[PDB]
Amino acid sequence: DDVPPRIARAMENEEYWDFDIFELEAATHNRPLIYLGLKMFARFGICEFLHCSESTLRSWLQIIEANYHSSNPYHNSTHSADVLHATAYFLSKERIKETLDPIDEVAALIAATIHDVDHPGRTNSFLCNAGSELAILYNDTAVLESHHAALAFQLTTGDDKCNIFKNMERNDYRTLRQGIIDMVLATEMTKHFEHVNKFVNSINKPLATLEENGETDKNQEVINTMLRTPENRTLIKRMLIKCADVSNPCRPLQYCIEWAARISEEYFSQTDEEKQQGLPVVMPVFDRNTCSIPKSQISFIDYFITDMFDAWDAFVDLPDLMQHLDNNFKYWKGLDEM
Ligand SMILES: C[C@@H](c1cc(OCC(F)F)ccn1)n1cnc2c(N)nc(Cl)nc21
Ligand SMILES: [Mg+2]
Ligand SMILES: [Zn+2]
Repeated sequence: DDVPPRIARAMENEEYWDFDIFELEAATHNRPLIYLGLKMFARFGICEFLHCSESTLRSWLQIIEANYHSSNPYHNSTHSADVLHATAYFLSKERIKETLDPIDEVAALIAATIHDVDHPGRTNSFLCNAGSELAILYNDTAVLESHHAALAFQLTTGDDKCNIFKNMERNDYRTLRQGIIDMVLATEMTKHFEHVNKFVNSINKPLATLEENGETDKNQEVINTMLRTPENRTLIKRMLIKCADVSNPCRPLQYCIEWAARISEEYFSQTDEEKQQGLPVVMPVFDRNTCSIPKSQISFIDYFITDMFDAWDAFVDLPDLMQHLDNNFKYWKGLDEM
């Protein structure tokens, strides 16, 4: 409502995939998550669902955004706004709209918003090796992933001005809470192929068998019955949050390159401190004095992204992302020049 001009225009084409998140970031002065959050939450009707006022939502968006680190190149409020944008975009897709229910839409949007809150610009392994208080607290197991959700619920429920969950039913909140916790914990690296295997085997292969057999009215209910089961809806939520979290290789070229530099700069900054303090180098290839970012991005896309978005694309149909993925992959190849 009370929105300045440049920032209002910066959120013009926000249903579209080609959306300039950095123009929002620049216009908003490192506060894009509250501005993009209010519009997305209003579009998805989330406070109507949660029974909150706008004032509670504004206070909730500011306090969690405040706890994102400006110092971090990549892991800041603009990343989680970018992930919020990707999440909302996937929810808008026809497959996801008719598969998932209204409570999942709210879980995903909240989960995305908080998914890297108070990220220290460092990996879990670093925090275990460096002897961090979170590694002791979370027992070297999902250290950041547990911390993000835990802090996010510490900040939300601990103050009445921030508590967006206060006017809900107790049983509905527990269902929504478990949905958020599951999707925030689903973002960890170590369980990548665990979650991707499940998605191809549980959803795509059975769905391919159904389309292979035919496409009758009765067969359509069996496809709906299979996917809409609570077990498979969780599997889709995990694949959605994971794809949103690493959607930057599938962006318009200018955004892809910016995102690649930011995360590259983080990993170099960690590598400097690993060398400096006298720690074991968990990420040796990501050094500022030896890493080819164009080669690393090719390897990143090959090892994780391509198979993941292949499964996710088959399900949702994301031609623009795949068309952008191929274009960026060819650009990163093109920087050989000798
Ligand atoms: C956050 C970080 C990341 C993502 C990972 O993804 C593997 C799986 F989740 F897809 C694994 C480890 N770290 N990450 C996000 N975007 C990234 C990108 N373009 N390149 C790299 Cl080298 N790491 C990225
Ligand atoms: Mg994370
Ligand atoms: Zn993340």
